[PDB]
Amino acid sequence: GSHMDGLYINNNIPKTKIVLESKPDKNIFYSDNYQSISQRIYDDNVKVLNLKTGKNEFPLDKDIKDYALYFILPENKKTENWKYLISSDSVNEFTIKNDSSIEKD
Amino acid sequence: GSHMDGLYINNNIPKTKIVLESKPDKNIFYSDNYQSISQRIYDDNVKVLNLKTGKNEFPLDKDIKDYALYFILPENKKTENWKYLISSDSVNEFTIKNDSSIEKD
Ligand SMILES: [Br-]
Ligand SMILES: [Br-]
Ligand SMILES: [Br-]
Ligand SMILES: [Br-]
Ligand SMILES: [Br-]
Ligand SMILES: [Br-]
Ligand SMILES: [Br-]
Ligand SMILES: [Br-]
Ligand SMILES: [Br-]
Ligand SMILES: [Br-]
Repeated sequence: GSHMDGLYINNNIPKTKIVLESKPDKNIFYSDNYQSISQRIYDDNVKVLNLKTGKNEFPLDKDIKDYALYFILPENKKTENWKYLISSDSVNEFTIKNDSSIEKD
Repeated sequence: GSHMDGLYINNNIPKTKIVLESKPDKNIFYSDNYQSISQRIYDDNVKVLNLKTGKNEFPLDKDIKDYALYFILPENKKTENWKYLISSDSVNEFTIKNDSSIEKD
């Protein structure tokens, strides 16, 4: 693809959300679950975003190198590969398939 | 003012957020606190939004009559008049003053 640095997500599953956290603490990231993240939602470096089905793009800040991206599938359901550390200096492309599995491309 | 139906918020306090919930249960609204709301953030009818300082507008859905609007001041601080039931069929105008008090106009 010809996308430039950024966050791009193709989504098949209605009602999915993402949580995006700038400057994550990596130790918290590795332990995090849906509940622990929810307790940070008021923090200035955290956003909760709806995904549309289809194509989505979300803005990253080039002055922030590192982000944590958490995929929140609906109905409190889990998939294996649901959390990622990503860079504003890379092209980050994801797909959520019909079976709720998540691929980073 | 000449605004049309909608949600309009003037904000003096950096890092304030709002939670907007379509079709609220009014009994939950009256008991809610910052923590109880955080536990609903993945629900399809809930959004957490950053406020900028200055003027803000957020979209309501005319097909949804009722919303709950919660103001989340930073540093886990409380102000008295922080939660509102609002209609998509009204002009809803709010100001967050420098002293963190909130006025509906
Ligand atoms: Br959203
Ligand atoms: Br769509
Ligand atoms: Br798609
Ligand atoms: Br799993
Ligand atoms: Br997966
Ligand atoms: Br936001
Ligand atoms: Br501003
Ligand atoms: Br203002
Ligand atoms: Br109070
Ligand atoms: Br107040």
